[PDB]
Amino acid sequence: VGNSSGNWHCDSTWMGDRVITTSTRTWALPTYNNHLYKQISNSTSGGSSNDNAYFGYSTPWGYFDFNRFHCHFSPRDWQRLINNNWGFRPKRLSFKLFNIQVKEVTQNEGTKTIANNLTSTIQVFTDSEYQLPYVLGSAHQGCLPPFPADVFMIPQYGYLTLNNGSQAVGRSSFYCLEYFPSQMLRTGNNFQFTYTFEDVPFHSSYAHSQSLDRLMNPLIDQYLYYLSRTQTTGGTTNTQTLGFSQGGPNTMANQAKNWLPGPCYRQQRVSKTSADNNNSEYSWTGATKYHLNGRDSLVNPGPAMASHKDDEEKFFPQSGVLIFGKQGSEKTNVDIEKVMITDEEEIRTTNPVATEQYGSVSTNLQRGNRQAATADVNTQGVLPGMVWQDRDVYLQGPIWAKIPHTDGHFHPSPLMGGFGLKHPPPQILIKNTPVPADPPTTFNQSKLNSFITQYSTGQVSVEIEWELQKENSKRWNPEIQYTSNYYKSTSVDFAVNTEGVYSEPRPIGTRYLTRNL
Amino acid sequence: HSQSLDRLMNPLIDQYLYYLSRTQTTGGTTNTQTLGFSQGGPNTMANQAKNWLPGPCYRQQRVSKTSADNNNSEYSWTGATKYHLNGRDSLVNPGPAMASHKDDEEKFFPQSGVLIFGKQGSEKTNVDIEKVMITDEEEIRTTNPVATEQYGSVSTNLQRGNRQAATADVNTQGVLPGMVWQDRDVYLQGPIWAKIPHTDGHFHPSP
Amino acid sequence: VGNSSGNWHCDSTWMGDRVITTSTRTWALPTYNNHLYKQISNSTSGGSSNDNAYFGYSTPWGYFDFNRFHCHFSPRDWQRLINNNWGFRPKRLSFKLFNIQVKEVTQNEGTKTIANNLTSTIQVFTDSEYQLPYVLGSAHQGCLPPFPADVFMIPQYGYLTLNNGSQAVGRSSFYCLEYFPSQMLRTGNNFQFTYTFEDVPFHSSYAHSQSLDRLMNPLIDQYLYYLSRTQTTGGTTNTQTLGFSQGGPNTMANQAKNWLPGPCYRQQRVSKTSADNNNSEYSWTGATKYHLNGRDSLVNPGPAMASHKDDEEKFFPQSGVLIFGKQGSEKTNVDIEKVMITDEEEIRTTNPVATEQYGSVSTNLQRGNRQAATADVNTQGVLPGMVWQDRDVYLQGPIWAKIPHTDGHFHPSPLMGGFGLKHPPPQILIKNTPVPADPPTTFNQSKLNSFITQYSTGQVSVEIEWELQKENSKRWNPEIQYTSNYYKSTSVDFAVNTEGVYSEPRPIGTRYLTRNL
Ligand SMILES: O=S(=O)(O)OC[C@H]1O[C@@](COS(=O)(=O)O)(O[C@H]2O[C@H](COS(=O)(=O)O)[C@@H](OS(=O)(=O)O)[C@H](OS(=O)(=O)O)[C@H]2OS(=O)(=O)O)[C@@H](OS(=O)(=O)O)[C@@H]1OS(=O)(=O)O
Ligand SMILES: O=S(=O)(O)OC[C@H]1O[C@@](COS(=O)(=O)O)(O[C@H]2O[C@H](COS(=O)(=O)O)[C@@H](OS(=O)(=O)O)[C@H](OS(=O)(=O)O)[C@H]2OS(=O)(=O)O)[C@@H](OS(=O)(=O)O)[C@@H]1OS(=O)(=O)O
Ligand SMILES: O=S(=O)(O)OC[C@H]1O[C@@](COS(=O)(=O)O)(O[C@H]2O[C@H](COS(=O)(=O)O)[C@@H](OS(=O)(=O)O)[C@H](OS(=O)(=O)O)[C@H]2OS(=O)(=O)O)[C@@H](OS(=O)(=O)O)[C@@H]1OS(=O)(=O)O
Ligand SMILES: [Mg+2]
Ligand SMILES: [Mg+2]
Ligand SMILES: [Mg+2]
Repeated sequence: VGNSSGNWHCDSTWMGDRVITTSTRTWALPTYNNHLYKQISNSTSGGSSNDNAYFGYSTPWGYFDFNRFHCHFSPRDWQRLINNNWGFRPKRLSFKLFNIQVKEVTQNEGTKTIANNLTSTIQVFTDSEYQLPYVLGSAHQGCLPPFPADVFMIPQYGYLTLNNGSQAVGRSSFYCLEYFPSQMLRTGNNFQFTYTFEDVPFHSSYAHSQSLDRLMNPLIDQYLYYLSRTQTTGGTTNTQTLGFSQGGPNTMANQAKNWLPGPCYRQQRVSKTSADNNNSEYSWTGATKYHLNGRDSLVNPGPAMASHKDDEEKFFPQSGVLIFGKQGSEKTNVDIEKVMITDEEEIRTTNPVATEQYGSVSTNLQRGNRQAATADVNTQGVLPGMVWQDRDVYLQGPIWAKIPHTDGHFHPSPLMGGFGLKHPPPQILIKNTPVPADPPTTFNQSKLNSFITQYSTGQVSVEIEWELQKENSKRWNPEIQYTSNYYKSTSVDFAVNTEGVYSEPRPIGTRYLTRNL
Repeated sequence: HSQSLDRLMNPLIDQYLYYLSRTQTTGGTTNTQTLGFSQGGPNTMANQAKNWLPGPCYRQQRVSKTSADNNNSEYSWTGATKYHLNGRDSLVNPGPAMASHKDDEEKFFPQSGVLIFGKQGSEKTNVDIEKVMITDEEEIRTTNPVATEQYGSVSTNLQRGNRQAATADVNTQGVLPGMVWQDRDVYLQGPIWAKIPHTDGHFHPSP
Repeated sequence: VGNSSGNWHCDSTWMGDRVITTSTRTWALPTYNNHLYKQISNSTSGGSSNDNAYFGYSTPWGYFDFNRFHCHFSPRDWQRLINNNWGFRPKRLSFKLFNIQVKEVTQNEGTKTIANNLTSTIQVFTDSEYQLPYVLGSAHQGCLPPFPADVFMIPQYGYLTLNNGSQAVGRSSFYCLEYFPSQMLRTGNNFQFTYTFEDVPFHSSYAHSQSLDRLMNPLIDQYLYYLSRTQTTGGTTNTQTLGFSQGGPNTMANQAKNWLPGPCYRQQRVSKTSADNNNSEYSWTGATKYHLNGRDSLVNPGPAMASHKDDEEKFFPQSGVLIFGKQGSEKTNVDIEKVMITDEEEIRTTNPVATEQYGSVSTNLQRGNRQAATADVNTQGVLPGMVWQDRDVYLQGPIWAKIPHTDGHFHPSPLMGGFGLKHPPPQILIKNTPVPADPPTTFNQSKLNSFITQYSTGQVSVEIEWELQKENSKRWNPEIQYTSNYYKSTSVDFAVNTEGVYSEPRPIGTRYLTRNL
């Protein structure tokens, strides 16, 4: 009461191989469902079939949504990191929330007054054992303000279990966090905790110099031969002969390679222009999707892929990449004018193009009587001899994810890009102390529903330590860097419009530094 | 498991991420080629964004426990799921890495997908379903798809303003990063452990 | 004020042979009778005769009602305990109440406002010497919320003494707790105390494998004989002969046994269906009851008994077992549709059936001239050679009871099932500090009646340590366990309906593990 909790510590630092940063901001915490649980299943769906089936509840508590970058780093520093280091990973993390302030609110005749009620308190905790359904990683909105000065509110919390559409199987668990320890905290009382990561391969934040098809010297040839002559073009009697050749400095396509492009999944090629697209609603039909327990659904935000080939800016995977609406986007049918679609013209070195075919294989077995068939191959699996690179980062997006604690997993690198962990940073959940309004003078068997509408605020602290690998390359020529366009514009990039409301001009990736393959 | 791949995300919220929910413009009879987009609708959670993916799969032949539900042809060795090796073509089970069936499909089960255990007192051949104890896999319908079921659907070529947008079906599949599953169960009325082939190339040598 | 009192500690743990659990919840404390005592006798009865006579008072104070299980344990854990251990008992207990908040309330023109009055305080204590009428054990309602998230109010307190109906004997004591020490506690000031149990036989939480009648081997016989031939069926002259036999593997009923079924009391057999019951109001008349000082009354919730015999689901003792209305039950005449009657088809091994006769004995003395009489025996007493098992637990019910400090007691095992103690955990009583409203400017001889309507809240902590005995049996076959039905239902069991209000689908017992008799 007569003392503050903690100063405002929010900056960045570059000690070299490490880079510590934190973000101090403020929030607000409103009551929910009037401190009451709920059962939210497809009974509240109103339309969908065994496709959008969901069976869960709504806890009166709330959680934190800071799993992004543009909310942890500033624009410039991001630039700083990107244009300088090849790879990075998170090392340490901390959390502090303090300077809490509870304010009850009376509503006498539409004339409401907001007073302060320090007598109240709050309860919050962390799920270390990961017994609660990990929610983040789903990249729900309502993240920490990608901006510092602006404050926000913490989103309520709700989860889902196994369900048979409008109903649920017995194997549908049920949870209630109020069955856990919670740092009961009153105003004046601060709160902090500590977390640490584990080893994870640094997100390869770099672009390659060569390609799989072109990693071999040109001046030489391959002492190895190949079938370059099925028939004999010795006239009109092109019989069945067997001519062979070697690594032609010109026939480098027919040459010999030792590696192979990563796995793939065929997507539907759409375009940024309108007239280039057919005239049929295939958004949910001609789309690439999978099937699960009848509950058929999309197979993205992604796959492990690259958007398109050279000079195909117009076309992009239908559901292959990410989509980020500029500041001020509604919930539906907004136009391309608002969003910032993610171009993947960067991985066209290792990963194929989803909108594109993948390969072509033998259909049966050619012979002197029956013709030689050549089948096409759009979809594929993985095999030894395949190498690729997962999705990029896009600070205007997720930062890390949650690995499903199961037995069978493979290269658990996220499909929304980022980092995966078998033991990820916990989930932070909070609620306002249930202040029972005026109780009946005489006894009653039932429970209390009456309360006092109240909420609180405070400062969110998060120290994220970081690891990095800087470019040590001898690339003689000036590689490419990322920089705000050096010309004169009306509203500076990442600047605050004359109304304080600022946005991001464009999305940003990492694969910039030309790292030799 | 308590949840599913498709439903591991909160419902109360949405995804600040958008997706292609409007190929054409239902603005009348002139449904041109437009580009409407949406976000993680608490209702459109199917079209929502997910980060993981169902384990690998292999299409099986869906049979049934009842008789009249099965066609009338001997496909036990023909319409069956099998592989090929040095001409020595053979079945591809007792199994694959899979789940038997979807919800309320007790009647149907993979033809050769799961295990079969005859109750005490079973001869060597043609015994009936009355004796054996077929293994129901209505448990992994959370991570692993259904062998008797299709797996996915992918783009066939490349739609365009003149040529229609094709959508090919995908029964068989391979593995990729972003896939997670769970091998077969135990069944104490069955094997306890196995033997890994001492070779060089092996992967998730789970039996 | 500038500090909270104690975190929210409420979970379960299984260290093995012990299991500690606690429940953190919140409550509310309203004033009562305006801080005034009362004399409640059959003067406020309005109807009843020397049958429902009561002479007591109403203290302005309140007490705690947490003597149940479903309010101390969660559903799953209960399952955990039951399906795993044969027997258990309580070992240690603690209590903490804090984060108090007093809120006065003004009422200006129907326009009331609830402010905070930290200046106030509260007074609460514990009765160790057991000088106050033990109230719990009577299983009054208003228990701790069998649920965690929901908060409640503490029930007022009132007791009763010896009375002659509408009046009371001089031997009718009088009590006033305000004549005891009370931890005067102001907000910000926490409160805690400590308690420990004493030795008590673990509630035999198990079902038997055999029966009294069938605990003997079948392959053999008994070298002992018995009277199996009164007359001689040697024709039409069935004289008086004396044939004898031994333990026939078929005549095992006539065989020899060494033990005997526990005591009994005849109940009225009713049924769950309607047409099976006669058409007469015997609810209070044809009922099993006792007599005391003219004050005739029922003889239950129970006796020491088993509900019914095999396949008699329809019939159950009229007043023999317990009754628990599902969530949302009024006070009277509700139907069977709401309650959850307790089936006792479990003790049909040791304890007879109350609705059933008990035995049959000789009436006089048969002889060659006078016929042999055989009287029936419905009611019984106890004798050496009798063994039984008291009532079950039913977590949707009481947890322990209070033994009457007297001289003559026997197998003080509760009739409402549970545990009995000669020195049970104390009773917790609280009240709000009497805040005398505006006193007259000039003097007055009389006392002050004017006050300020106010109340408070806080968190109830209760650490209950537990002892257990796990199944070590070599029962080759899979014994039976308790589990939620593995099918698909609309509303999951013990789940929160889509309105937060959750209930219990069915009652639960312990005698599950097949323990060899
Ligand atoms: O054994 S394989 O089926 O894999 O094929 C190699 C040999 O099979 C043939 C003929 O079959 S045989 O009975 O095994 O000797 O298969 C090819 O032709 C058969 C029928 O043809 S034939 O005219 O009698 O020779 C067709 O089918 S089937 O045998 O699988 O039922 C196949 O063709 S088709 O595309 O359906 O028209 C074809 O085999 S396959 O489908 O490609 O596997 C002979 O094939 S051949 O080389 O094309 O002539 C092979 O034997 S051969 O006599 O040495 O040619
Ligand atoms: O290069 S691709 O084959 O991958 O396709 C894109 C462009 O190829 C076309 C035409 O070919 S071109 O000679 O490369 O310019 O392919 C599409 O049409 C060709 C023949 O068509 S056309 O009427 O002359 O335009 C067909 O085959 S082939 O070129 O592969 O031999 C294909 O269609 S079909 O399904 O067999 O009928 C079709 O290509 S594909 O099979 O889908 O790959 C043009 O295609 S188009 O966009 O559909 O018109 C593309 O060039 S374009 O002139 O810009 O359209
Ligand atoms: O001593 S007992 O009463 O316990 O019984 C055994 C002997 O008593 C009798 C006769 O009584 S005596 O005066 O003690 O000798 O009792 C039985 O008969 C008497 C009267 O009967 S009798 O015809 O004169 O023999 C009845 O009553 S009473 O004596 O108790 O007043 C009893 O019967 S009844 O059910 O009321 O009809 C009956 O005795 S009891 O009630 O069963 O106890 C003789 O009884 S007998 O064996 O049935 O004949 C016994 O003496 S005996 O002469 O050896 O038979
Ligand atoms: Mg063939
Ligand atoms: Mg083609
Ligand atoms: Mg007599």
